[PDB]
Amino acid sequence: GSATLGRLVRAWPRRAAVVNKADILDEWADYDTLVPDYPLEIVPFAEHPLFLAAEPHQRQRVLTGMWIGYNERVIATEQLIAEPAFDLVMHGVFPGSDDPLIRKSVQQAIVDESFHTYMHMLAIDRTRELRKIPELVTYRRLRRVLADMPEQWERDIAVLVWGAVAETCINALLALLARDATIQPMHSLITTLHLRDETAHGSIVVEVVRELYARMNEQQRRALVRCLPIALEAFAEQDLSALLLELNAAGIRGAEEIVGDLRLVRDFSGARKMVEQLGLDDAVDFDFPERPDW
Amino acid sequence: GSATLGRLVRAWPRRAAVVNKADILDEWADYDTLVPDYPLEIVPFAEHPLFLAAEPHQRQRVLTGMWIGYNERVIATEQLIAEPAFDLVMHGVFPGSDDPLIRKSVQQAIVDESFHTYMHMLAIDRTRELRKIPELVTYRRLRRVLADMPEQWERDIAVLVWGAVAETCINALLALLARDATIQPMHSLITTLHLRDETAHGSIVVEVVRELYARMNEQQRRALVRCLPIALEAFAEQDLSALLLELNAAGIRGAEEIVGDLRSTAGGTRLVRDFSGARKMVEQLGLDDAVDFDFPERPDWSP
Repeated sequence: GSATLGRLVRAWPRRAAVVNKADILDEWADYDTLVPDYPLEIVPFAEHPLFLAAEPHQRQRVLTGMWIGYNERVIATEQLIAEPAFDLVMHGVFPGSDDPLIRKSVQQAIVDESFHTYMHMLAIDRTRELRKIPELVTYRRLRRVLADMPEQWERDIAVLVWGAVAETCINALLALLARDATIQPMHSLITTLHLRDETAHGSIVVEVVRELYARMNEQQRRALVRCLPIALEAFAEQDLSALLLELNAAGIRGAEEIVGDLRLVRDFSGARKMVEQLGLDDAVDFDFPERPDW
Repeated sequence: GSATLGRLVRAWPRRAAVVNKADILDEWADYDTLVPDYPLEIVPFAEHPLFLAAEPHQRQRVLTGMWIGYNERVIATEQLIAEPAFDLVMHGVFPGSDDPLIRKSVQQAIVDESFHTYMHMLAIDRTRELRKIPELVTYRRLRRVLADMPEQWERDIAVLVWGAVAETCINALLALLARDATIQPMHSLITTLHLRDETAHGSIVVEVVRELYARMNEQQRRALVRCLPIALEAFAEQDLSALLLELNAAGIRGAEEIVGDLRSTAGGTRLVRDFSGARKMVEQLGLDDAVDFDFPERPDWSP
């Protein structure tokens, strides 16, 4: 059995956010309204003259809004992309998925994603309380690939690939929020805890997908190589529709102009590994972006 | 919001099996092969002449297969029935289900179910390795009901009710294996942890279903009322097809004759699910008299 999987399975009790910070709720103890919810320098339009010309409380509303919006996207991703890929691995629908080490490592990740959703949901609800307060462009794609596949087995591949990519391509905001010493300490803790788990999830996915693919027959093998670039591009795309809603919700005049001038890349390093591990360096038409410093 | 739910949600970090025994894998460290996987005391047909006429290793094969089959059904019930009901609540498909407290309680329970599936899966795999080793009837009944409902809103109700019955009506094997000192210590530990979690889940389901039912439109209310007896009877039904297969695997002659009513141990201990919690749920809904179901007597072993 995979020695990486083995190591990650034995290490899970010491590493996992769920085991070690289940009492995340408590972190809103000695609360300070005086710290912002989101870092200014990570906001795409932070420097726009129509933004900077908004009133202090308007800007602060936008930052709060985007902290919230980020948690909503995280939850959507786990529930709609990531978990379902893990679930399919656990339903035993792919050859080679009965292996006990795959079952252990993947089900631990399922526990992790459930707790991630809890952490982020708590963060939304606590923020909305203390601050007195749109479909993902990755899920919409997915729903449209599936709608044109008449056989279950092919939908299985698409779900699997979409989840694998989601789990190996780290959101810049996750790593940026984790290390930010200027925002609410519980915002950077939640994101740090999530990043710690997500690191192991990337290694896990690379192993599992390597094993399933080796054991996929041909309709499943060629299905997968087709799907990957469609999935990777979907996580590469940029829709600023969410930015527009946050701007309008804060009543920022010229919201459309700001977004218009706009017209944070994921760390595709894990998906690159996964491609090399599957031996597909030359077979997938995608231009892997330069690795970030985070 | 509900005081009871407030306290369950604050208790979850102290109480949850996932936080108490994440290192459950390590529990197989000084495994003793001589110690049985399942308690003979608890086997409905333990004293059948044909079960006694078998050889001792054949009876041990049956005991191990019964432990495995138990874990397999737990996993199926969680994956196919309990989680999908919790998942619907978290998707906001019911009026009033966007309550932060409801959301907190149900997402905590979802973390729990995911860990329960982990432990039971671990038990199967470790057992199958160390011993060198069909459709749930309740899910079959569910599928039939759903296949004949035209509208999503009504299938949502049905999924919700079936999930609530599963989570309020404690499996007898869960409670009896939990307290059993004669079997592998990891087996009684896993079921003790799951039992601790499940007791809280029953209380949570009662609060949540009451808050949801209160907010449902009239046809949703009517749908839930129709569904309850269907679910209660599905779960009051034990299937013997699995047992039958174990006996045959062990090579025991006259399997069909051996497996009788599975509703009692030979000593008289009740093996039907503890319907206590679903009775409380029906009361909280004000439905004691609108639901046509004869609840069995509460068993001594009830949580």
